Amino acid sequence: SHPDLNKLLELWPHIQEYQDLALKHGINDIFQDNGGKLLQVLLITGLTVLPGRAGNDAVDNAGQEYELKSINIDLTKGFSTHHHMNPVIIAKARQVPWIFAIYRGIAIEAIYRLEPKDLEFYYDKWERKWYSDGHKDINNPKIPVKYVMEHGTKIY
Amino acid sequence: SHPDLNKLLELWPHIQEYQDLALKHGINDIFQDNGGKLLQVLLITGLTVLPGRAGNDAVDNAGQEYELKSINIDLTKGFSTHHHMNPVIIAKARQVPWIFAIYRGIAIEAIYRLEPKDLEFYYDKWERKWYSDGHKDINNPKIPVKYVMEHGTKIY
DNA sequence: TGACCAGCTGGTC
DNA sequence: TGACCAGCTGGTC
Repeated sequence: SHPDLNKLLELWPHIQEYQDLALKHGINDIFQDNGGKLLQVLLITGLTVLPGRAGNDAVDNAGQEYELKSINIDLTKGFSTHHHMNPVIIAKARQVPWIFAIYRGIAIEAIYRLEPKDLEFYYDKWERKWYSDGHKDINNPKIPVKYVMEHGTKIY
Repeated sequence: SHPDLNKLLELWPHIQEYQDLALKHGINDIFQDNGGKLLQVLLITGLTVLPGRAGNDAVDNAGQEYELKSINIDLTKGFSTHHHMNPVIIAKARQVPWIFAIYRGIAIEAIYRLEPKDLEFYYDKWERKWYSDGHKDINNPKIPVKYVMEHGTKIY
């Protein structure tokens, strides 16, 4: 074993407390799919993830659905979307507003909200390309951070 | 904001410490790709991650490469592999041994090691199907936890 | 930019 | 079991 293991065990009970808090709010694993980050976004905005959901999508008090995305700006400048983008995937996205959280490693920096109308620009681009390519799935096209900051409404 | 934000605020400094420890050992984000669990496996085994690596791969003091996988036994009983399994991916996997970490939530239970010879049973099953099926990719075929326990060497 | 490449897993009958 | 059904992202130019 490595020497740092002693530090790990010392921090552990606190990490378990975090996992417990996450469980209390519908998140089963803080170590996958940005789980530990999703929790922070939910408590700041007041949104909720329901049991039986399909991924990182949430609802507010009035029942409105939202798609949540996170980026680490210390590494990249474009938000990931789907590793197999096509019209069926886009169809799931079209009607709901998106919530974009910006992170500096682990420190939350800002949160933006974009409406479907502010995103049609990209849906049209991807759809237009999918056809041209002979119906080839697009491997993870990106949405630029600058675009989000310029067209969206800052809520944090 | 939810009243529980206050508790998150209390736990935060400890969470940042854990991310700092992970960063020192080559892990950029503890909340994705099982990063926070991977750190634990590395500290127990003494393995290290290679800068500019491809996935959760590590090496020992002699330069031997390993493939590391993790599973949450409370939720599921089959280890994930690759979302688009094919002969190209199988070629990579064939040369190295695999380390399998078993977890009950975030509590580590055991770690087993399988050699290329021990996995060949599955490699042939997959490769045959790919050739038979008309060269179509297999969507995340699983390796049962029972198989790992019965053909593996317990390391922890 | 955008366009090309790549990684980590849970759930079901 | 096997064979399906799905999710979350980073990285280079």
